[PDB]
Amino acid sequence: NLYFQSNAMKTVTVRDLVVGEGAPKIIVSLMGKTITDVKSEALAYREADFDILEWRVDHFANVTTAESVLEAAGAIREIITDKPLLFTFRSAKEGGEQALTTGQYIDLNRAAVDSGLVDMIDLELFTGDDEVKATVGYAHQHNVAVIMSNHDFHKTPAAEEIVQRLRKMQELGADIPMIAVMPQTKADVLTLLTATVEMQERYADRPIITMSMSKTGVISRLAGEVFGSAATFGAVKKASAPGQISVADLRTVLTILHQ
Amino acid sequence: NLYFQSNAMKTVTVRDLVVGEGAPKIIVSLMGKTITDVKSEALAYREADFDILEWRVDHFANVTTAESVLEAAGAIREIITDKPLLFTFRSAKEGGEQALTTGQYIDLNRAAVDSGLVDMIDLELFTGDDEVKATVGYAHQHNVAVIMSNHDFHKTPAAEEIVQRLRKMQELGADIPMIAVMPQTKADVLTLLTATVEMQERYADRPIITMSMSKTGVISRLAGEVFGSAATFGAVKKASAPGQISVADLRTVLTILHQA
Ligand SMILES: O=C(O)[C@]1(O)C[C@@H](O)[C@@H](O)[C@H](O)C1
Ligand SMILES: O=C(O)[C@]1(O)C[C@@H](O)[C@@H](O)[C@H](O)C1
Repeated sequence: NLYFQSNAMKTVTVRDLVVGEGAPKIIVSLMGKTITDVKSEALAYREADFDILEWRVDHFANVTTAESVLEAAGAIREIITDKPLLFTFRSAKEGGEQALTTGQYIDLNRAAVDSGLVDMIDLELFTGDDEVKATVGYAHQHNVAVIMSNHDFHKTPAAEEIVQRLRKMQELGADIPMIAVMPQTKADVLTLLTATVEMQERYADRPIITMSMSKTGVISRLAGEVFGSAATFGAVKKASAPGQISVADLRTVLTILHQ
Repeated sequence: NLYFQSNAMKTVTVRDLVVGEGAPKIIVSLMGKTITDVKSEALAYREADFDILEWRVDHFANVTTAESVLEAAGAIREIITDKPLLFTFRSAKEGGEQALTTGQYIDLNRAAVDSGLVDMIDLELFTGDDEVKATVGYAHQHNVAVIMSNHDFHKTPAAEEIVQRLRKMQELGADIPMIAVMPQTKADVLTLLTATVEMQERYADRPIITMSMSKTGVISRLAGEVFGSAATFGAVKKASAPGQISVADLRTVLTILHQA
């Protein structure tokens, strides 16, 4: 593996895909419980118009069996050969389906990095500063990029707190800081957009991904080009988080806004 | 004429079109210099998918000749018979093509109200409280609804000032307060949306229309359903203000956003 990054241009290039330039990139989540479910999903996804494939490993039943994880990743790579693969174990507390100890989670991500089968890994900021920082370094030594993430499924923190978290992710070495928050009011949606603008304009030297979840926050998933979110999640069959619209509708809006 | 308005439901119903309910309504602007132009545009516009037809009277060369204005309004009504017609003389300082004295402007709108050919008129807030309140009263006596408008083509005032102007329009009797501002930064676009939300949630007992102009503010023309702007302007072939996108693309996005 080998990816490129330009601090000056605020871009990260994985498999020829230039993140942080032009229209926002579409990410879709693959969720399969077993290895054949993963194969079936990968086959169905092959035709969808997305840019990055996220494997939601927390949906995989045999996540604690090293060989099963490798077989699943290999199966995805054999079916989806030309697009960046992002390895994401999303913890239950942050919107996921299972929970691992810190040691298991870190070991899991290290094994994914070692496999050479994934282009990117997701690391949750709140896992711990030292553990996260060591794992970012480890990923980079193997030419694997890192999307560092944080989520709040109940509320939207103040704009300044959102900005400080995104800056913290940069500090720890994240290639692409990412934050997802839940609006309780319309103003909360604007708060997330305000933080996106402030971060991207005054502190960022790389791409960032932000979103206000739920139907109320969907505009944050569409207006990335103007406000500064480099990527956005769409749904193929079903949503991996509240607020995502179909990949087809997402592409339609991104194209209309790019022109 | 006769239009309905429900303060409790925050709607205004003109020609069976319920403004303030469901997806935002699309307004397009007809901009002809002469009768030929006005007629040609009306015929072409008949093919477009829009809800309200705005006649930008400030683009009309014979705007000071009563009979010409009447002939043009009649021509538009003959062609577009199923959509509300909004009569708008936009002054040069607020983005228009001509300028009239206060007297000429008030007389122009009273004559438009008298004609029975237009469903709505646009009245600029900065025309003065006395003249504006009197003219709103006049339109209502004739069953003509009023969109009261304000524009700032150089900057975006603070949200608090934006809200103050929208509340003032409401106080003056405007059926639909409307404001258009120009962003100098990305934050300015969000400031306009902040004001929209605050007005619609805390003070409005009727629909409002808001927009942040330019390509930078285009999101304010698309997300009216979630933030609280009841209508949005699209372009048929030429934009009547910076930031408008094609009517076809506008409807496409509004529909996607309205989807359950
Ligand atoms: O689109 C979102 O809001 C997501 O929550 C973003 C990120 O957390 C992904 O890992 C999820 O699968 C979806
Ligand atoms: O879409 C706009 O920004 C407009 O300026 C809104 C309103 O002022 C109309 O009268 C114009 O024709 C267009």
